[PDB]
Amino acid sequence: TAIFSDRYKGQRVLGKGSFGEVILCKDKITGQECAVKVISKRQVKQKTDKESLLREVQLLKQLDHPNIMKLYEFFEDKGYFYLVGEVYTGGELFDEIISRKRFSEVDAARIIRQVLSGITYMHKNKIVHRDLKPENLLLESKSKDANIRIIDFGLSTHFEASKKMKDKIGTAYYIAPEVLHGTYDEKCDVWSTGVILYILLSGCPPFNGANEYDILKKVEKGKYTFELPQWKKVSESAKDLIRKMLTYVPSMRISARDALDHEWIQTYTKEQVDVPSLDNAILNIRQFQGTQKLAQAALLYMGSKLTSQDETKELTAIFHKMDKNGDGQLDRAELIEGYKELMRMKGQDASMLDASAVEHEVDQVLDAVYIEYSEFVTVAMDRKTLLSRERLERAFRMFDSDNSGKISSTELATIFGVSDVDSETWKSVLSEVDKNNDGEVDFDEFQQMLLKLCGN
Ligand SMILES: CC(C)(C)n1nc(Cc2cccc(Cl)c2)c2c(N)ncnc21
Ligand SMILES: [Ca+2]
Repeated sequence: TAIFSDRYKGQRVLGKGSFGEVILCKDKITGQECAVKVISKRQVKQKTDKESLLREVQLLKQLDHPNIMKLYEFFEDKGYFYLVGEVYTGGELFDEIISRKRFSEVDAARIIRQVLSGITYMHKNKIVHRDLKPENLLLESKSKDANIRIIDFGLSTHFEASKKMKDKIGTAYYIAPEVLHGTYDEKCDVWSTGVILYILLSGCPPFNGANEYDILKKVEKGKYTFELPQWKKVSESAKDLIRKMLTYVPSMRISARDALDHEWIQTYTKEQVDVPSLDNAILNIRQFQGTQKLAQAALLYMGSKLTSQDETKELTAIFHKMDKNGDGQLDRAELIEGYKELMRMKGQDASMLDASAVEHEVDQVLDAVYIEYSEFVTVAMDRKTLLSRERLERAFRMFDSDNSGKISSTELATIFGVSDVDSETWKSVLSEVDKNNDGEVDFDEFQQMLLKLCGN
C-alpha cells in the first residue's frame, strides 16, 4: 500500500551491490538520508514465498548491533523491492587498509573482533549471511576509529545468487565448501571470516587459482598451508584461530562465539607483547585489491557497452515512430514521453525513481544539446556509460602501481582469469588490436581488447 517514491527522493547513486543498485535517498518530509537497495524482480529470483520474506524483514528491522547494518523500511511494487537502511560513508574495509602505512595483528584482531561480534549476534537471532566477503565490510564513517558494518545479512536466504561473472567477482575465495554441495548452516560464516582473517595477515587468499572454477576446486578440497615467507612474522595463536575457523567439517569448526574468546582475540584486542607491522601483507592486499577492482571494472565496462547499444537503438526507434513529419526533430514533452517509454519497456532505472527524476535527466541532456533527437540520444546514452568508462581508466591507473603506463601478459592473464575470459579468446583479440605485440598493452589497447570481447 505504501509507495517508496512518495516518501523518498533519489539524490545520487552510491554503487552496485549484491542483488541490485544502491541509491542515496532522502525522506521528503524529515530530511533523513538513507541508502536504498533497489532489487529488480525481473533480474533477481526469489528463493522463498512473500510471507517468509515479510517475516524476515520485520525481524531484521527490529535487530540492532554496532557491527550490523541498520534496516529501516521495506517496500515492494510490481517490478521491484526497496530495502531502505542506514548510509555508511567510510567505504570498503580493504580500500581503507591499503591507504595506511602500517598494519599489524593488533589491527587485524580489532577488525575480526568486530566482524565476529556482529556474526555472533546475528547467529543468536537465526540469521546466516552465506556471502560474507571483504566487500560486505563497510566502515561507518571516514574517521580512523570508524566501526565496521556488515551489509546484506539474511538476503541470500531470500534472493538467488547471480550466475553472471560481473556479479560473482571475488565470491569463490570466501564461500564455504558446504555451501557448494547444499547442506549448510551458520558455521559457513565462520569459514568466510577465517578466509578474510587469512588474507588480513598475509594478503593472499588461502584457496587460489587462475580462474573461478580452479578456486572452487581448491575450496572444495579444503586444503591450504601457512607456507609463505610472510607467515613467519605472524603469531602461532593467529594461525590456531584460522585452523579452527577453516576446519572442513562444520560441526568440528569453531563457533563465532567461541572465536571471540580465542587466545588471539583476547590478547591482541587488550591494551596490555611486541607487535610488528605486516609490510608484505599490506603490499599483497594492495595488489590483490587493485586486481579485483580492475577485473570488476572491465566486466562492468563490457556490460554497460552492450546495454548502451541495446538502449541507443531502442530509443532511436521510439523517437523515429514519434517523429510525425520525419524532420528528425522533436519537442521537450515528446522526448520525455519517449525516454519514459524506454524505461517502461526496458525496466525502471535505479537513478530514475519517478517521472520527476526522468524529467530532470531529460533537462540535463537538453542543456548540453524543435531539437535533433539523434543528438539527444548520443548525449543521454554517453551519460549512462560515463561512470563505467571513467571507473575502467581509474582502475587501470590504480593497478599500474609503477606508472609504467602498461600491463604485462602475465598481468592480463591474472586479470582475465579473475574476469573468467578464456585464455585463447583474449589472446586472439590482442592479435587483432595490435599485430606486432611485445607482451604488454597500454590503456587504449586494453580498452580496445574489451570492446572486441563484447562484439565491437
Ligand atoms: C554497495 C555500497 C557500498 C554502495 N553500499 N551498499 C550498502 C548496503 C545496503 C544498502 C541499502 C540496503 C541494503 Cl539491504 C544494503 C551501503 C550502505 N548501507 N551505505 C553505503 N553504501 C552502501
Ligand atoms: Ca605497469
